[PDB]
Formats: sequence, structure tokens, C-alpha cells
Amino acid sequence: GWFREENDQWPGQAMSLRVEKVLYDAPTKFQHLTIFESDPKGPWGTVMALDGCIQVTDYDEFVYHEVLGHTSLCSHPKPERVLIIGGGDGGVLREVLRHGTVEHCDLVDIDGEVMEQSKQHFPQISRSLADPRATVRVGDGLAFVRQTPDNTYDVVIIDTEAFYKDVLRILKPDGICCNQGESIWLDLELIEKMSRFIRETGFASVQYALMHVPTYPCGSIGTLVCSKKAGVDVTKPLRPVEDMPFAKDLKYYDSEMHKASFALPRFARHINN
Amino acid sequence: ELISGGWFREENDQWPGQAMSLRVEKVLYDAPTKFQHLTIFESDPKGPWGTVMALDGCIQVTDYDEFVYHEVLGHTSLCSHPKPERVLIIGGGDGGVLREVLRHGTVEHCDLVDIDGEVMEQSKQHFPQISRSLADPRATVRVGDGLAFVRQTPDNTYDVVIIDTEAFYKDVLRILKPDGICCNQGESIWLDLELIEKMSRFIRETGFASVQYALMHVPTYPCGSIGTLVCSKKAGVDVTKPLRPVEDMPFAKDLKYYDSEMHKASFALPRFARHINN
Ligand SMILES: C[S@@H](CCCN)C[C@H]1O[C@@H](n2cnc3c(N)ncnc32)[C@H](O)[C@@H]1O
Ligand SMILES: C[S@@H](CCCN)C[C@H]1O[C@@H](n2cnc3c(N)ncnc32)[C@H](O)[C@@H]1O
Ligand SMILES: O=C(CCS)Nc1ccccc1
Ligand SMILES: O=C(CCS)Nc1ccccc1
Repeated sequence: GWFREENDQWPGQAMSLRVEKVLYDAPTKFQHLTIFESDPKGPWGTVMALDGCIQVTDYDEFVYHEVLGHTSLCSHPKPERVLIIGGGDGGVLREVLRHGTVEHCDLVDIDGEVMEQSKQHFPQISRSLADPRATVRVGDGLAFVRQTPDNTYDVVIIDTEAFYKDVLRILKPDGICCNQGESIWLDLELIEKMSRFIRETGFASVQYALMHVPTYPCGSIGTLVCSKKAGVDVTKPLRPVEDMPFAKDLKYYDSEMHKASFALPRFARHINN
Repeated sequence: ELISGGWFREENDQWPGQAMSLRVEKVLYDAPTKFQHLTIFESDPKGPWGTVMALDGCIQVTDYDEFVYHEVLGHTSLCSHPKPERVLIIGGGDGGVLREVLRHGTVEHCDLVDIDGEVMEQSKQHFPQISRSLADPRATVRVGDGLAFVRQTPDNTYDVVIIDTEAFYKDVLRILKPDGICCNQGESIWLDLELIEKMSRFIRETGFASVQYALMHVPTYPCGSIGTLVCSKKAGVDVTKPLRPVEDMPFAKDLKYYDSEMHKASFALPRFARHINN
């Protein structure tokens, strides 16, 4: 049969993939979690959906994982302690762990079932979950950051007021925050709203980086990249990845794509000023 | 044979196991032309897509993201040339590239050849924002094979050739002036990276001095992006930095996707694809 994806907000279209083998399909305590192998004659491999929205495919998971992971960290002078909220597939953490500067990373994900299913059906994404520089919790990020002290983390990556206020609060003075931002084609209003809320919460700067992800609606998604410190230009890498030893293992991210990600179509450019 | 209230479904033989579909609100055209199947319909009015054109079952234009591809092709090429006075567009029957090229004050004449006169007719009726350029008298619009058209054209006729569709590419090189720019509808770095590598190498070997691939976000196309090979007949020219920035022309603010920053960023490729460009 077929997995069909559609959206009541964008009513008259759908996107479908052939299911070759259902590997998981159950409610969880927090969301519907579907994993299946897609057409072995196609490129998508294993696919994971949450409440019927594709979240991860074998084919392009590298895109969003490297952009969040390295755009943020390469914007920091020396990132040693890292929080990931959500990110339970482990992909971002894998990308975080490539950085030698990283001493420790906590990863907090509301949904234990996601990580378990990930270890089972996404080995190349989940390996990183048992790494000794990581600690993995099953819990609400909202609570977790409310119970975290000031000046704890150099980087907070949010891969899903008092929340945004807390995040600024837990970052050190050169803190860098990034999130999974939405689509400039479907959520532009909401991107504008967030950008400005995030800034009025007390972050010095907020800049939106666009990336190409084929399996997400409209072919792209972005991340808001936010600096606690004033005078920081996140759009030009602070510490290029080309000097670190893992650069040539990356399949999407480099310094030219860093810079380029912040050039927006004219209709959307007002997000970045 | 499509009917209002049903869904248009597209699949591909070549990438089995995916499908894409749009609800049809009203059929405005659905018949074979002497060249291809041409489908036009209004999509769901509670959605953003407006009117939609399909050729042989591949969507080609929607009201929605129309401007991306047309502006990228018109402007990346024209802003890479010192003085584009005479322009040829092969394909482009809908009028979209031509509306972008005609924005430019230096353009003195533009010929467009598209093999299917029906595409041009139905664009006149159903895409007024795209096709108004087609009646412009700085343009000459012929129905004809672009291949036979370039073959019958003398050397160094054009400053810029835009292909919106080996003996062909050599003709293209021949009909351009020493200063010429050619750009085309490239394919996708996700679906035909090998093809893009091959086209580029051989456009170079044909005799073009440089060829660089420009990536753009088009949400209605397979995998949500597509590209254009931007090729310079003369040596030592860098198409990846605007020769004549659009920001110095009167119409810069009318554009919805393209500007100089977008121009430079479009040549940055994800690492797996960057060898196309070096
Ligand atoms: C799958 S991941 C997105 C895929 C790209 N790596 C989205 C994760 O965020 C979690 N999530 C959602 N809400 C929360 C909260 N409130 N806290 C923590 N994690 C959360 C959710 O369980 C997904 O695993
Ligand atoms: C509609 S346009 C594609 C959408 C981008 N605006 C593609 C056009 O190329 C024409 N086409 C295809 N082959 C040729 C040749 N050989 N010559 C000229 N025009 C051609 C075809 O009729 C379409 O209208
Ligand atoms: O636009 C989308 C999906 C996300 S924007 N689908 C689509 C619409 C028209 C044509 C082809 C695809
Ligand atoms: O990946 C693709 C198409 C081209 S890259 N489609 C798709 C992705 C997710 C769900 C349904 C379809």
C-alpha cells in the first residue's frame, strides 16, 4: 500500500510513498510513530513519520542534521557543552559529536519510543545515542530547561515565553541557539513572528538559514540561528569547518553553503533585514 | 479526460514508489497538441497554487512559484552579460522568461521560438501574468523547432541564449557573439546529478569557456529544486558574481526571488554536488 501525507492548512494536495514493509506503527504516550521501509527501487530507504508528518528518511537526513549541528557550533568560539531538545533519532547529536571541542552533550526528548525505534531501525542515525560524551534523557524539554541553572550551555539546538526566556537564561554569554524553523513557503508569518519574539525575549540577534530537504513539504526548511551575545554575525562562519578534521565527511554542509543559507528569496528576505 | 473535483496524480516510471497529487477545482484545458499532452486547471481555491500547467503529465508552471524559475533564468544570464541587446529564448512558450528579459532596458530585441503554439495560446488565456510579454513588440514570437531555428541562424547573432525546454550545443555556441551567455533549464542535483555532470563537461568540450550550475528553490518541482547551467562563450568570465547587479536597474524591487545575494548563493552547492562547479 501507500503512506499518504497531507495537510488541512494546505488542503488540495498530497504526497505519497509506497510502503514495502511496515516496521512500526503505534501510538506512543505523546504522538503517532510510524516507521516503514519504502520502495527498494527508490532512494528513500527507511522512513519515520510523526503524527503522519515525515521527519526522517535515510536519503536526506544528512541535510537537516548537518545544518543544525554545524551552522550553530561553527558560529560559536569554542563550544564545549551542548543541549539538544528533542532530536531523539540522534541525527543532530551524531553531528554535534564530530566536534572535538565538545566535552559533553545532553539530549532531551519527550518521547522514549522515538529513540528506541531509532536504535532499532536507523542504526546510522542512532549510533550516537550511546556515545560516552552524551547523556540521553526521556522528558519534556520545557521542564528540563526550567530546571536547568543559568549559564550552563554554550549551544542549544532545538530539533522538534518562559521557554524561549529559559533558553536564553541557560546559555553562557556567547551562547548560540538554533531550532527547527519552519518553511518560508508555508510558515513565513510564523517565522517572522518567532524571529521577533525571540529577539524581544532578549537574544541579541536572530538570523534565518534556509536549506534544501527533498522529503519535506515544499522541498526546504530552515533554522533560526540566534546569538545571546551582541555584535555576532552568525551568517559568516566564526570558526570554519574546513579547519576541523571531519570536514570532508560531510555530505551537505560547508562554509560556502553556510553563507549561502542566509541569502533568502526577495519575498522572504525581510526575515533577515 | 480530467474532470473538476477529481485529482491530478503524477508519478514517474524512473523513480517508482513516490506519487504527488493535486485536487482539480476546474479544468481549463485537457487535450493532445501535435507535440504533447497539455493540461491546465485551477487547483484548490483554498490552497496557494492557483492555475497549473502540465505537459505530458509533468507540472511545469503554477501561478504560485512561477516567478522563481523565470526570474532566475532571465536575470542570472542577463546580469552576467555586459550589454545584452539581442536575446533568443528557446521553449518558454508561456511567456515567463520573456517577461523577465524585457524588464531589462538594454534588451533591444528578443526572439522566442517554442515548438508548440498551443502552449502559447493557452498561456494567453489562462496565465495572463505570465504571458503578457508575448504580445510585446520588442519580442518576436515564432512557432518552430528550436533545433531547426538555431541551425538556420547565422554566426554571432545573439548576446544571450536561454533554453527553457551535440549539433545543437555547437550551433548554440556558433550563434552567440564572442561575449555570449547561454543558460538552460538544468535538471535536479537530487534526481540527475550524473546528467548534470555530463552536460556540463560536454558543453565545455563543445567549446564554451566556462559553465557553472545555479540551484533555485522551486516547491512545485520534483524534490523542490532545479538548476540552470550558466555558460560563458568567452574565457576569464565569472558568472557567479553579477557582472551588472540588478540593484542598479529600475526594476530590482519588482522581483520576488532574484537579487544579487540570491545570485551569488545559487552557485554554492551541497558538498555531494559541488564537484559540478569546483
Ligand atoms: C524526530 S525529531 C525531528 C526529525 C529531525 N531530526 C522531533 C523530536 O522532538 C520531540 N519533541 C516534541 N516535543 C518535545 C518536547 N516538548 N520536549 C522534548 N522533545 C520534544 C519529539 O518527540 C521528536 O522526537
Ligand atoms: C512550458 S516551458 C517549461 C516551464 C518553464 N517556464 C517548456 C516548453 O519547451 C517547449 N519545447 C519543447 N521542445 C522544444 C523544442 N525542440 N523547440 C522549442 N521549444 C520546445 C515546449 O513546447 C514547452 O512549452
Ligand atoms: O507545493 C507542493 C508541496 C509543498 S509546497 N506540492 C506541489 C504543488 C504543485 C505541484 C507539485 C507539487
Ligand atoms: O521525495 C519525494 C519526491 C521527490 S524528491 N517525495 C515524497 C516525500 C515524502 C512523502 C511523499 C513523497
